[PDB]
Amino acid sequence: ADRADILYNIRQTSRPDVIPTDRPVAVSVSLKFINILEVNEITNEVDVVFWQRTTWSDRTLAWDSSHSPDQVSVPISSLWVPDLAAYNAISKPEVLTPQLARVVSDGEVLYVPSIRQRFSCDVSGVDTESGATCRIKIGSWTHHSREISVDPTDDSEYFSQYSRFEILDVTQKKNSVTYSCCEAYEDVEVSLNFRKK
Amino acid sequence: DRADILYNIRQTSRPDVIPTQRDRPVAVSVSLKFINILEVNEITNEVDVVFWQRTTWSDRTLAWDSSHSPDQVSVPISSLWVPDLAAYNAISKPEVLTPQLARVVSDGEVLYVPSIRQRFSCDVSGVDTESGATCRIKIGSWTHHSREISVDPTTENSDDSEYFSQYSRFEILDVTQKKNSVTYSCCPEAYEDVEVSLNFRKK
Amino acid sequence: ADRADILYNIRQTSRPDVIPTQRDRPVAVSVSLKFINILEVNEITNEVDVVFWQRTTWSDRTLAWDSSHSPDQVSVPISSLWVPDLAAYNAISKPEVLTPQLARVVSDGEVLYVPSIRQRFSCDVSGVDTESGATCRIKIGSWTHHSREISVDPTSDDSEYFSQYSRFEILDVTQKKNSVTYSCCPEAYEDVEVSLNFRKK
Amino acid sequence: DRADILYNIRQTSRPDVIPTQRDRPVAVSVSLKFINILEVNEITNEVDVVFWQRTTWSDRTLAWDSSHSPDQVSVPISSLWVPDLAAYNAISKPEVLTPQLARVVSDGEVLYVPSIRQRFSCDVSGVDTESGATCRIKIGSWTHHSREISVDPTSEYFSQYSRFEILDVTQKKNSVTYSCCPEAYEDVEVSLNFRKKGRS
Amino acid sequence: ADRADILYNIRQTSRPDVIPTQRDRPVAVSVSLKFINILEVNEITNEVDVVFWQRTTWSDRTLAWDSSHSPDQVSVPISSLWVPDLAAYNAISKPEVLTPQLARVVSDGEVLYVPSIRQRFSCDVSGVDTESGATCRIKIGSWTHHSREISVDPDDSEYFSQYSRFEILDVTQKKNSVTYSCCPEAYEDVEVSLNFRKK
Ligand SMILES: C[C@@H](c1ccc(C(F)(F)F)nc1)[S@@](C)(=O)=NC#N
Ligand SMILES: C[C@@H](c1ccc(C(F)(F)F)nc1)[S@@](C)(=O)=NC#N
Ligand SMILES: C[C@@H](c1ccc(C(F)(F)F)nc1)[S@@](C)(=O)=NC#N
Ligand SMILES: C[C@H](c1ccc(C(F)(F)F)nc1)[S@](C)(=O)=NC#N
Ligand SMILES: C[C@H](c1ccc(C(F)(F)F)nc1)[S@](C)(=O)=NC#N
Repeated sequence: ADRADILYNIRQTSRPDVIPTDRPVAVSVSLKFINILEVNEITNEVDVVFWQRTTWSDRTLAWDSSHSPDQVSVPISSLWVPDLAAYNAISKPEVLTPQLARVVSDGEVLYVPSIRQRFSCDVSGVDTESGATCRIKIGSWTHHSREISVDPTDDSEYFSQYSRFEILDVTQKKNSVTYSCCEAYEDVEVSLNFRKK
Repeated sequence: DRADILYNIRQTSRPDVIPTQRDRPVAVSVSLKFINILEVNEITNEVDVVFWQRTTWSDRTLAWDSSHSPDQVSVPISSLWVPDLAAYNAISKPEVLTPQLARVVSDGEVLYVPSIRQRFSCDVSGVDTESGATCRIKIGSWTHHSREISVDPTTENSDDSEYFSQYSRFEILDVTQKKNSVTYSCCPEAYEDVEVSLNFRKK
Repeated sequence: ADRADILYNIRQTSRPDVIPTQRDRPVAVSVSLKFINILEVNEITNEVDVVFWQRTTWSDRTLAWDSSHSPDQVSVPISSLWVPDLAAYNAISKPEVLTPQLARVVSDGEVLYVPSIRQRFSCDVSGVDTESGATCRIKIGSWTHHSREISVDPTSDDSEYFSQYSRFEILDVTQKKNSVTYSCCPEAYEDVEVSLNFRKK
Repeated sequence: DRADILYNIRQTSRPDVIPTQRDRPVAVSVSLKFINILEVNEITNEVDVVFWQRTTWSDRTLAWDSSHSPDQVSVPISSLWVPDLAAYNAISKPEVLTPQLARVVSDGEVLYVPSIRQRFSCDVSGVDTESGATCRIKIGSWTHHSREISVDPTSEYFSQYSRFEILDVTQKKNSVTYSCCPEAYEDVEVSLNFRKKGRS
Repeated sequence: ADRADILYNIRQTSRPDVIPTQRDRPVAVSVSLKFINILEVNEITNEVDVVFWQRTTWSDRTLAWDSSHSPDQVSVPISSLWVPDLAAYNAISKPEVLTPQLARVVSDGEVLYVPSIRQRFSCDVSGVDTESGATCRIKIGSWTHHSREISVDPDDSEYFSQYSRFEILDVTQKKNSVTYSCCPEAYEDVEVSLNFRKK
């Protein structure tokens, strides 16, 4: 089996519109901040660029790689992808990078889109020594905690040295929203502690 | 399993056909949850808002026996009929910020809650006073009259503190959602709408 | 026949890319702009940004069905229909369609399409801040069908439709037919000239 | 009838294949009619213009016997091969303002006239003087060299409401070898001589 | 065989979503930027808007055809071909492709793709109004193919607009190979250093 056969077999068994679950699909999400482009302390809005490292398992994709490549890049339109959204986004995610994921032969998927997006978050203290804490909430838009679970995994490693801002700290913790409109939806709450240089 | 449910939904779903049951109007429920007010122009009477547009209706063609299978799935809206709702006083296209998936329940109930950013022409006078501005947003079927689609509010009366970001430079005083009817001189029939009154002011 | 059968039959006989001429008469298209809002006016650059309902009607007899025991009207996505290739000659932006792209088809073949459009125009903005106002002329016609294939006809002060929250008020809208020969082509192209007389409140 | 002509065009039309006949280049004619000059920045040397790009070529794969049938139809350009023309000094994507339909004549001649709004990098110096600015716009095939596509050139529709007036438009042909490739690429250079109507 | 037959056969054998590696060798992708314009420079935000032709070449032997009796090159829409998933790591906008998305395929399988791209970057704009100028570094490589699947290898002002407010002093292109914390394998990039200043 070569890469074409692996992609062909992924298309036979992949159901892009069907969650590949008695138990939730465990989605891992971790943000690497690349840039903070604009901050508005009057409107409490920030424009950021981040790599959204997203992993999950889909065992329907698995193949025997004893005599064949054990990983391929696949367009995400061929795969089920978690319907993750930033709950406090005030613009559409601008995906800056090719929309390809890596599929490993055991069914593990890795997707790392570079996203530019505007958020509503607390920008107070951005001009002080201890900085602002901007919380970004990412979770399934339409799958509750029994269908999708979300778990978090240096902070400045890929952060642009040319930003007007610097990162003091990033903490990623698991949370839960119930709204009366819609059971409980799990999210990762990413606390970006940043200040002006 | 979920694949069978999605497959069967695609066999019977007709995305371009209103799913009327015995020639009754399709009863669409619409309720806006304001999340943010981004820009307000008192000179041009224009507001830019983000809201969750909670939308429900029934399509019994979708129904399935869930006695031994999941009773709900997430389905891309391109696989479903969706009501052709428009904001009659919008001055921009609805920007949908979220994945375009609806929940289908096994009895045929559909729930769709897109997060939308949209600009409106509405009354911004009083925004910098204690009693605030009242911006009315009119949402209804663009092309289905009252005998094909009926539109009802969920919650009539609310202050939306459940949903509205306290990081906005605006605060919400009151949201009232009431049913209305427009007849235009284009057409003899009436189009039903929900009129959402957003009472808000600058902090 | 139910609504699904009507849509199915419309897709069998509808030819979206073929002008539905009957016995090589032109397709009679009716066009009427109902101004909803005037959003930006620049007296220096002579540019206006407006929102209008472009009320468009025509007949396509290929669509007709027997409605004696069935609904006599349906909403159809415009991608399933032939639609006239109308363009605003003096537009300086693409038409931004704000509304769902569905038309109503009546069982005799009459089609009604009313998109809400936001669009920028190059037109005469002089006098906008005076009592008699500006007169901004918008020219709409078929882009590629001459007068033997498409005829365009108008169907007012527009107080029914125009937002009282605009900074502008409408004094008058007049819609008049024209027929122009262009240097590319020997045939005449029909247009409606819409004269929007408006001023600052 | 028109439906049969469109049906036959869809049988033989290859939108992704240049319709060269034997070894011969497809002869593309391009001529710009300027409609508006909207924004001019003399500091950045950038202009925003609206023009009707009159484009003609032959595709004999489309040709049909019109002795008993209409000799012309409007066809969506997605059903046709269209030359891959690009403005080399454009700094924005062409905004096509008009329905994307071409006229096909029964002998295979195609006429396509999109109304385009586009921003260019060009010489705006002199715009506020009597002699005006000369903005050169360079258009040619992006991926077909001179043996596959040849390009030849050929105020009437200019808006009276522009802040600018047109003094002169000249179109000349050029043929350039670029360091990517051993073959020559043809372009038309359109020289728009224009000036501000006001004082400064 | 005519051009229609060549396109038809390319569609039979082309797998647009499958990297055309031969026997576990990386696909050798060649990338070289020709700068056309520097449009907007913000010295406060360290952001620049540039236009460049991204000259991109690789081999895909699945596309090869016998050209003894037929043209040996055609223009093909890139949606019919595998194209390397190149990304500019320090871009802060999507690439705006200004040109028709057609590549040239030679009968031996060589592909040439030269999109004209307008894109905004986060890079060092300090010194732009001085004699030695700013150095804006643009980092391009495969987003999802590591060094064993894709390798990337590299006259500056030749196509640069004389009407820009900026002039180019120097362009250097160097190869790099980076391991990122997601993944055990190395990703290749070209780092393009654009040294420019205000006229
Ligand atoms: C090199 C980048 C990357 C690697 C792998 C993938 C994939 F597996 F998801 F396809 N996407 C992007 S990077 C720099 O964004 N890795 C990190 N962190
Ligand atoms: C009337 C316009 C027109 C005519 C013909 C065509 C076509 F043949 F390309 F379809 N398009 C536009 S106009 C005025 O733009 N033609 C000229 N000049
Ligand atoms: C002439 C241009 C060109 C040539 C060839 C190709 C192709 F083969 F990739 F399709 N694209 C564009 S140019 C001027 O942009 N090449 C260079 N430099
Ligand atoms: C409000 C959001 C949501 C939940 C459920 C649905 C459903 F209709 F698809 F079921 N759509 C949207 S959510 C996940 O609670 N967001 C937040 N914050
Ligand atoms: C004008 C609006 C409407 C009515 C009918 C049609 C159709 F026939 F083309 F389908 N489209 C739009 S409406 C609903 O009256 N506007 C509001 N306000």
